[PDB]
Amino acid sequence: MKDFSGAELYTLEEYQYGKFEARMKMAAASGTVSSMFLYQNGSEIADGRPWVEVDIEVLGKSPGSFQSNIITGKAGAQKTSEKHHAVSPAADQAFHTYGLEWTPNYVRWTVDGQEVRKTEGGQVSNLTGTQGLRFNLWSSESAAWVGQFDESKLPLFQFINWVKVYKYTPGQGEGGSDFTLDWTDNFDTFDGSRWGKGDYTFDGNRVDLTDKNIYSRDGMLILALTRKGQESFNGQVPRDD
Ligand SMILES: [Ca+2]
Ligand SMILES: [Ca+2]
Ligand SMILES: [Ca+2]
Ligand SMILES: [Ca+2]
Ligand SMILES: [Ca+2]
Ligand SMILES: [Ca+2]
Repeated sequence: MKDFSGAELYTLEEYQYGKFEARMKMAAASGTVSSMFLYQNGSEIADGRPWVEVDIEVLGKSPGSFQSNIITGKAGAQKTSEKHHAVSPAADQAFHTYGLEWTPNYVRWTVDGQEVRKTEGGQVSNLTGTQGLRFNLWSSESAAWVGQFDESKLPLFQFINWVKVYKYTPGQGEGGSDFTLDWTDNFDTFDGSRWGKGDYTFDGNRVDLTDKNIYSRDGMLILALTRKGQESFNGQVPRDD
């Protein structure tokens, strides 16, 4: 029913702890949100269950940084911890490898292997259960957060070159480390046994996440943000040199 079309790529499976890395070139225009996040599906339901989510969100008005967040508490009463981190070159101008490391003890955010944030204890202790890995591209109705939405900048595209997912195996990883690679995806194709395409929306989101805006071209998974009725991708995928 909404007038804009966004997209979401999500793992069908959820995991308890792990290390997640994605090689991406984000999308950005005033009013947009381009993300990588861990999400306990169902957190949005206000039936008393806990909210469990860890985010990496590039806010459209500020492509030179991304906002990190941990959402706990419960629907209607979220507990948050927004912080901002510089990305250079800008997130929408080059590929970067974004990483999330989630253990019982801490959550670490990395960009090209460098730590930009590590939260220990506190909210992390409430990230119980499982979370799936997701990526989406949409626009928020909160102008103070993402900027007034500039429709003239559409269409926008977020490119994912590859993903790595590691199992949390404390003390049992390569050389006595804490993680063991589980699977990787180079996105030469859309693997439907591993991923799903989002078809939903939520209050505060001006767009409908639709499977129409997920494309697979030349080694990459593309998420698109377009006006409704103009869902398409015909250009070239950027190079990751
Ligand atoms: Ca409508
Ligand atoms: Ca607790
Ligand atoms: Ca506008
Ligand atoms: Ca495996
Ligand atoms: Ca779907
Ligand atoms: Ca690729």
